Amino acid sequence: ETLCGAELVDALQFVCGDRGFYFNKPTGYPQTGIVDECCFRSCDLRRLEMYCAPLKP
Repeated sequence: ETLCGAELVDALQFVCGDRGFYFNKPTGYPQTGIVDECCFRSCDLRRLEMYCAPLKP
C-alpha cells in the first residue's frame, strides 16, 4: 500500500518492466509525483502504473 524508497523503486521496476518510470508527472505547455501518491499515501497498482514511461516501440 505504502511504497517508499527502495520498495517504491522495486514496485516501479517490476510494474514498468522495460519501459522505465519517472517520479514526477509532466505538465504544462510546487512539484509532486509518485512519492506523494504512493509513499506518503497508500496507492493502488493503477496509480503506480501512471509513472511508467511511454512505450513507443
